[PDB]
Amino acid sequence: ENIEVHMLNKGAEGAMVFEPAYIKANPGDTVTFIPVDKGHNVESIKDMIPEGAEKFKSKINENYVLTVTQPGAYLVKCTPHYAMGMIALIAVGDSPANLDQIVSAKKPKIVQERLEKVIA
Ligand SMILES: [Co+2]
Repeated sequence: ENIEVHMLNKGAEGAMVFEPAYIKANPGDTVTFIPVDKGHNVESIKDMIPEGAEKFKSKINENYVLTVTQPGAYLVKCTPHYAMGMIALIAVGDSPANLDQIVSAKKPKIVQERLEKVIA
C-alpha cells in the first residue's frame, strides 16, 4: 500500500514539518513525499536506518516515492531543515529492533523533542 506525506513550511507541530511525522508501513509498501511547499527534500540519516537498507536522498522540490523493504525504524530528515526539526520516523513491521538505538543517538535538541512526541 501507499502512504502520502506532505512536506510543509508550517504545520501542527510548528515550522518545517513532515505530515504525518510517524509512518507505519510493511515491507513492500511505498511512501510518497509531496513538496506542498518549496524548499524541501527527504534524506536517510546515517546510522538511523536498518542494517541492509539502502541510503536515499531525493532532490529539493521533487515528488519522491520511497519503497521500503527492510523491517525496522528509519529516521529521515529534510536536508536543509534538519537542524530546525524537520524529520519523520518510518516504522516497518512490528517491534522495530533499532528504535531504542535511534532514540538514544546524537541529534539536535529540537529533533529529539519532535521524535519523542511522535513516539509518545
Ligand atoms: Co524542509
